[PDB]
Amino acid sequence: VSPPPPIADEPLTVNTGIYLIECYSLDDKAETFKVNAFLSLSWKDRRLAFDPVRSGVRVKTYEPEAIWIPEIRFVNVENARDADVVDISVSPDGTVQYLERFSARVLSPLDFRRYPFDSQTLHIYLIVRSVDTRNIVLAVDLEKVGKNDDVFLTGWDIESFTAVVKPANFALEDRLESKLDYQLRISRQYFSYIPNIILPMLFILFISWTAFWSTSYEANVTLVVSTLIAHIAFNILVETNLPKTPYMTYTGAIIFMIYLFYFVAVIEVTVQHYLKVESQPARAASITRASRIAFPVVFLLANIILAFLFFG
Amino acid sequence: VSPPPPIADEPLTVNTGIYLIECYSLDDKAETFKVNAFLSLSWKDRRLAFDPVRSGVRVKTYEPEAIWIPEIRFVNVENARDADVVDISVSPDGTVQYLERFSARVLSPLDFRRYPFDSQTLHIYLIVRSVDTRNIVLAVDLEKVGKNDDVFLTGWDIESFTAVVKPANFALEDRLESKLDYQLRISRQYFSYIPNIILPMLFILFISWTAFWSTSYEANVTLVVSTLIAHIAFNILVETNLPKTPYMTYTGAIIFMIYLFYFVAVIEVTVQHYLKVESQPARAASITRASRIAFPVVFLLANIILAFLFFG
Amino acid sequence: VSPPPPIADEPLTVNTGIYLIECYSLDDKAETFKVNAFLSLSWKDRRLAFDPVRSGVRVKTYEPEAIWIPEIRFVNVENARDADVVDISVSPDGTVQYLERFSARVLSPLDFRRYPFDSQTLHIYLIVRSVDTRNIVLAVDLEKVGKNDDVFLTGWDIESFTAVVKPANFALEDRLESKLDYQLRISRQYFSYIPNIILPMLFILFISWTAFWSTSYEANVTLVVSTLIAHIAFNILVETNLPKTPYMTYTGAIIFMIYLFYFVAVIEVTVQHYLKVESQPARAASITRASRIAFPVVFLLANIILAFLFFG
Amino acid sequence: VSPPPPIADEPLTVNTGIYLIECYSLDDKAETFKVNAFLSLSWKDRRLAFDPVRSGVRVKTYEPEAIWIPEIRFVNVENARDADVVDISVSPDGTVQYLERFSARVLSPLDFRRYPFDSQTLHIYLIVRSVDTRNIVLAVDLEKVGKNDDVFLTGWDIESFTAVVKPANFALEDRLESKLDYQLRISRQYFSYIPNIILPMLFILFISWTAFWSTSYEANVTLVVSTLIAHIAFNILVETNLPKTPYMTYTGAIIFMIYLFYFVAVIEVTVQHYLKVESQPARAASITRASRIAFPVVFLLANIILAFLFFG
Amino acid sequence: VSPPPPIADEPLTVNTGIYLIECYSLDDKAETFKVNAFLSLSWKDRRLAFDPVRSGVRVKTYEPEAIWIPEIRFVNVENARDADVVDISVSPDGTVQYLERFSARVLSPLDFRRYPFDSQTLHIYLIVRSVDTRNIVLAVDLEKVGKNDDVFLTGWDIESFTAVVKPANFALEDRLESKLDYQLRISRQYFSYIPNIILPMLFILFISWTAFWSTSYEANVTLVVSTLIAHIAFNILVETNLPKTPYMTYTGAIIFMIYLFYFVAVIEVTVQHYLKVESQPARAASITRASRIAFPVVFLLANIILAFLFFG
Ligand SMILES: [Cl-]
Ligand SMILES: [Cl-]
Ligand SMILES: [Cl-]
Repeated sequence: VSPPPPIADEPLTVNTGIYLIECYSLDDKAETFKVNAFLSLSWKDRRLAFDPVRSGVRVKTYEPEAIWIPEIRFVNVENARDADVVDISVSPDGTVQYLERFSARVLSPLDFRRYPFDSQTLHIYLIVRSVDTRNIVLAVDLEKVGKNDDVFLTGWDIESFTAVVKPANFALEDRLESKLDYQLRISRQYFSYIPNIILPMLFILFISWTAFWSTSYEANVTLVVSTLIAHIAFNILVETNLPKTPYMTYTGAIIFMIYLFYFVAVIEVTVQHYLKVESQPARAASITRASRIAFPVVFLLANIILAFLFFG
Repeated sequence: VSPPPPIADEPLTVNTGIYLIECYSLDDKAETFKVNAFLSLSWKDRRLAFDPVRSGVRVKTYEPEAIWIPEIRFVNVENARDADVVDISVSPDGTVQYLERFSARVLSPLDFRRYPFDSQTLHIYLIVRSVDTRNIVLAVDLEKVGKNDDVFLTGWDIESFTAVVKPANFALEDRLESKLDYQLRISRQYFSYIPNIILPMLFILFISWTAFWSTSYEANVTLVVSTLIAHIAFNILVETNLPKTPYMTYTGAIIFMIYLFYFVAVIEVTVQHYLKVESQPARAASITRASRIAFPVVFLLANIILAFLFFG
Repeated sequence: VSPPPPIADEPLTVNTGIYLIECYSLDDKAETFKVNAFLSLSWKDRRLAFDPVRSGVRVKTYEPEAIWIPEIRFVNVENARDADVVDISVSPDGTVQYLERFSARVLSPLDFRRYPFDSQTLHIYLIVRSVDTRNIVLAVDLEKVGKNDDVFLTGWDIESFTAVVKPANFALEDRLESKLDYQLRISRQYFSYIPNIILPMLFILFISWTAFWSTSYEANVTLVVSTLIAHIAFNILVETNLPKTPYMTYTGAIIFMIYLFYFVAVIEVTVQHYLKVESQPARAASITRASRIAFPVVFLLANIILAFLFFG
Repeated sequence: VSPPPPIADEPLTVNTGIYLIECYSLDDKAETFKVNAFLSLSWKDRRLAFDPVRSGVRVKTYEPEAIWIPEIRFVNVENARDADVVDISVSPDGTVQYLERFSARVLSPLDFRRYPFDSQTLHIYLIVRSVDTRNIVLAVDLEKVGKNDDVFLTGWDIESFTAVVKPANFALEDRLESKLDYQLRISRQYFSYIPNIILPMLFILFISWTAFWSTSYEANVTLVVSTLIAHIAFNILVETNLPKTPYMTYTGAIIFMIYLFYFVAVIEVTVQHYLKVESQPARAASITRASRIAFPVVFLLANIILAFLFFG
Repeated sequence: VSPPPPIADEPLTVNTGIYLIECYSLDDKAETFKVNAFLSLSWKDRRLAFDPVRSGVRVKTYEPEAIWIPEIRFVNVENARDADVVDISVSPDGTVQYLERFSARVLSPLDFRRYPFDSQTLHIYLIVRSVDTRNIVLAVDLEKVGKNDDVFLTGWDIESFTAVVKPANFALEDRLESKLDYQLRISRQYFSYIPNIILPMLFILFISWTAFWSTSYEANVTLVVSTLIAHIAFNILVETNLPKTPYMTYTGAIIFMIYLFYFVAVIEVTVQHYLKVESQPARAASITRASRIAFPVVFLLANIILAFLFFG
């Protein structure tokens, strides 16, 4: 009904804590995920002190109405959280214990520079706005922060869930506010990507490379163009999931390199046929024999260079 | 309004029960399903005891307000359930009968190691938190647990719906809680998968294999590469439904094996043509006649080995 | 406020009636549909009688939440209906007149054994739970059941909308309930399926068959395999709309028959080429001449047999 | 409050009017579309003098819970509209003015015959609730009805916005005595559809038709069959724009005719090759020379006939 | 409570201000985006004037229902905003400071011409309800308006966020002529588009154009038609991210020109083969040498003309 008046000027410290229950629906395109957890609060209020001997009880229970509760809201959320108070208890000295279960959808950017083998950090921000009669700051209760063992994200491994102890005090709208930061660290499960994506593309490229052992123009044209169509289909399948980014990713570079290799192979086949028609088989044979070794070596060198550029 | 005081130290026992009406919308990728069922509660409150002879009634009817109802919550739900109270009846001795109907969306992990022929178990968890003056524990009333005869799931067969009698008692947030487990066991209907997926792939593979009785290079290239394109299309269609898993499944292994077989067939065709160009027809004929027998036997052996590995 | 007391022991009879307005969003995959209709009720309450000569000039109209209203619920609904009362009135003798409007999503199983030419029946259930002091049973008012001339589904033909007069009673949750059944009978409009699906498949099959008049191996391979690819694409397009069933459907049987025919055609072409290359042209010519007539007659006989099996 | 008392047996002529603001999200699969528009009811309330003092010439401003607002309902809506009152200004003379913004999802039939060149109409039905006072009849005020002239509905250009007074077609037990019908004429901008769809198919068809100037049977087969595959792929591409319509359409008829023409072209190629290999080159030359003129003329005549059939 | 009387004859000036917090969910079909921001208002009054003689420098926090607060509504929002009144403070001089956090989705038109390199402007319109007692003048406080500099609108980079004053220009207006316009300017990030789309199309087109250096009719036909199929597949890939735009676009014009070029190439190949068969190799060689130069130059000139036409 009214914030607790201070002694002279001291700030009011609120101890927080989040305990995860469920996290799910991590969207790569929209960069959002859904959470379901607890929220714990604690502060000091001398107006609610009591005598245990005379009252005969050691703990009091209050309804959320007719009692002062600080307004704490999240920053990076789509809407207000769906809250329902669980318990409120008061110690004889005046300490208030608060508990609540909520659910919300959080906004957090992602980095896809190493998309198949990347790790991400997810942030949840809590903020409290100071009242004009009292300054309020936040604190972290490390004993009440954690997660259940049944929590799971489909396709991700959860590593740690911590909080930054130092709040960030800044002045906004002619008022001072404090902000905490909870970080959830995850890594992507990349096992399924290898046999489903990587190896078939290598097989198709190797199949297309068999045009350097034949001298029939029509068969080479058929092989190369059909393998190109298959590559286009696989590119459609791959890009159906990865969103557009303003920077260069590993997978996009690999795909562009494959396209360039297909173009160069078509050029080589055309040159060989054109030379063969002119009754100059020696040059065509030399070019074909050179290309047979040239293509895989350059492919492996380029792959090594890209792997060092993006991961080293 | 206030929990019933204990006699000396006995905990409060609450008897539960869930009766299924409708279960539907099982999503494989999201690993969720929706429910619609009854919830029943019963406990003892001596403060509401009366004498049935004088009062003229054997059962008193109360509203949800002005009576203490324990807080029962589901653990693995995305949002708090939508429920409406049906009836509350009070026995003369003090036993309270409670009933409601709810609907909720449940999160449950799934196992896809035998995806076409797999069986799943779905879990529903009920929890209760102890108040500062009384401890509450849960119990199972076997006479009020069951499912309707009209319950159906699209694509699944429902086998049983039971509950583990023994609850789990543990401490969370400096309070004691009790949790129950309700298990729904289902198995997938795999009839539609055979003629829609399995047989056409075998037919396409045999059409690909038919190229060992020919000697024209262009025809062999056309057959093998076009069958590869058809296999790619079928693989994309299949993968559009099965989600990504951190382990290896049966279908993925089969698909990878088919890709490997196609690659080996392309290699064999190229080798035969190259040998025939160099004026060594006998070696090409021997290789072709050997491959004619080699391919199906190896395919059958690999299928048997995989079947034993995944199901035995 | 309270159920009317019985005279000696008789139950209470409530007569209902549903007037349809809109039915739409009939989904084959989810087996659900949305409805939009009115609802009318009536019952006898001797505690509300009055004398029209003196109590007032006439009878008037009132607002909701004014009189004891029986609570009726739908059984097969995903969520509780969204309603809004529109009118209510009382009779001089004591009987009460009630009305409202609702909208709900209904779950109902479907049968696809004759998918192109199938007819379905949709069920809607109303139930009432008896209170401990009075028994309530449901009745059908035939004069208030019907559908608007503006009721229409997209692609379906509505035939009738009746209600089974006889209710079904059973003891559920230690109480007696009465249930009513409303049946909506519809039929599918199959004309659009002929030129969109059926005829292109026949044209492609005939194009595949046209290869029995040529002796060039490469041309036959091209024709047959490319037509197979086209069939695969068309089949994917078709199957992207028909859900999986534990039984066999007409369309699936036809598609599997088409696949088998393609396999046999490939085998015949390979056999003809193999016989031709071994200096036995007469046998290949005889086989081709026989197949020219063999294929269409077998196709027609198989189609007739399937048509008799699935509709006889 | 209470509705105005009767004075001189004059019916309350509630003059309605809909001021469109936003029409958007036209969904065709369910015949649903949202509308964000204004409203204005201008009934006469002279008797309930709202401070007609001359010195109080200022227009009296009221809140929703200040005066009697008539209760009107929509018939073809999903759920109740979101009534957001803007302002209720009443002049001291007695004339009232009302303004609100509502959002609703409207069920209106959509006809997709003549799909590229269709002019659709949208219907909104209003009904007012009866009151204890004299009969309430809905009336149309031409100054109130209008639109913002800044509609963001892309793909359509709005012709006009009018209204027609009609009776109801429901259970008319001296109720539903006035149902207003509003009509929103719209037309589809068809210019982009020509380059987006029509011309590429004609180019593909002509590419197929180039085979009548060639003699190579393999080249003709490759041309026609690969052109058919391209046509199927382009149909797949087209299907993403059109809605799912279970009835005959001009575009579908065009597609079917294109399939038929492909079939006839394949037949002609086969006949030409058969005659040429049976050594009657004169007849083959005559047929292939006649086809060059026969095909385009028949195609154009069929197009003209179909256009006349489908456009009166 | 009522607005302060115009004793000083001063129309009430209410300085506004919006501070963006989160912007997300930009939609290209419904033309809708969601926002989270602060609504800061600062008007003046004569009542609630205090003196620091006794109370000192004391900020007086009042209740949302105790004092008068002006009513402000958005013009182009789907539903009303979700208000969370944060703080109300009154200065002894009479200045009243009001703050609120809201969430709402905004309707704003989009122009998708010059699609890969386009810019957009998002508009928010604020209006204030008028009262008879005194006028309300809306101003802009340049210190309150701003953004969080950490907005994660994916796919775009934000340029600026300012405001201006415009008249309402509404046909139903009475006294609202002080609307405000908040303009958010964004630009699409087009870097990934080049390697993802543009270069593969050029490679495919050049592979198609390699057919002017050959004389094999079958090889030329295979090259051109397979390249056309690949182009159709790549158009299918491109259509996934392209908005469904019912008017002309730069990308659409480019794609149409590509189709036209494919058609012309097919015609040229047919002409060359016809001349070679009719024994005019000089003319055939002249045409095939001219085409090698003609095609790229005409393509570049058409690209330049189209770019000038679409980009001023
Ligand atoms: Cl919040
Ligand atoms: Cl719950
Ligand atoms: Cl209900």
